[PDB]
Amino acid sequence: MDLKEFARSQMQAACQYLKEKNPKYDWVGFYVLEHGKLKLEAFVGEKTDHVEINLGDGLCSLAVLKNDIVNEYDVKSNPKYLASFPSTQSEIVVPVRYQGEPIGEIDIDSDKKAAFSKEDEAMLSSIADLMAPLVHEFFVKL
Amino acid sequence: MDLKEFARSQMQAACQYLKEKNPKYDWVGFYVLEHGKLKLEAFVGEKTDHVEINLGDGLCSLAVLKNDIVNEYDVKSNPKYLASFPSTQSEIVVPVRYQGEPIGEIDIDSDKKAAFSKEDEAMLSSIADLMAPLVHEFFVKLEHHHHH
Ligand SMILES: C[S@@](=O)CC[C@H](N)C(=O)O
Repeated sequence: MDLKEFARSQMQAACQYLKEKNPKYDWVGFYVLEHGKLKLEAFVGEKTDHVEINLGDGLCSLAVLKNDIVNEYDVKSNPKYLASFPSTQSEIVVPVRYQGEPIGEIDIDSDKKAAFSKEDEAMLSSIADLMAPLVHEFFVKL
Repeated sequence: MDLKEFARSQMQAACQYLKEKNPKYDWVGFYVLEHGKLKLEAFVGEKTDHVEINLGDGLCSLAVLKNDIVNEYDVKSNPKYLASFPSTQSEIVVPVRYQGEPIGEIDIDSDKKAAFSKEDEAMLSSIADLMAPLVHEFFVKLEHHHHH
């Protein structure tokens, strides 16, 4: 076995759990920072064209640059960003940290408007902390 | 908790990976310290009778009491310990630590003798460390009236 593949299977199980337990969560994935770029390493839902994201691009980049939650309750009334899927109406990006710094993120899309409450935020923050040591196996610094 | 149930599914997925990816690993479980006793919170394999374990003489206790890996190469030929399964010939218990202190463990049985090498030990220590926050969601400190 391998610690990277072990971490992948945990991150995959977490995506699966979050999707199955929350009716409104339509797509769930973990992006990790590798050589300055965000790379998708685990997900559940339909396939995304955006497997690698250069920074500056979107809610995904923004969560890492501000080092905080970005919760967009109406993706489609926000003329400064496009989701990856046409059905998506809200999206939340939660940072995963190592020694206080973002190394990755959990990214979730809902087909419903304003899907993510402040209670979702607190829970997802808690999950990000709990998964951090796992997600870190994928981090490759600049 | 929603988080406890999330943690339990992570631990469960970890036991499944451990058992599927390692041919000698026949039973995998996470025991967690809850009010000063070990409680099995996730496992893959055959049912065990040892769901709650008082701090005692077994390998499961030893890892927590010594705070170190306990690796029995030959269970049947150790007349001081009994396994949970008659097929077991080797067993390793790896402490799960949170802030330097043991809060639980990973217990693995093999039907083969001397199943657990130094490589296994080191990989399982790493695994235990990566899983610790999650196992910690089940951790509960023993608190008696006289403590405060
Ligand atoms: C795969 S999709 O959830 C990633 C792109 C993200 N919507 C963004 O706004 O950055």
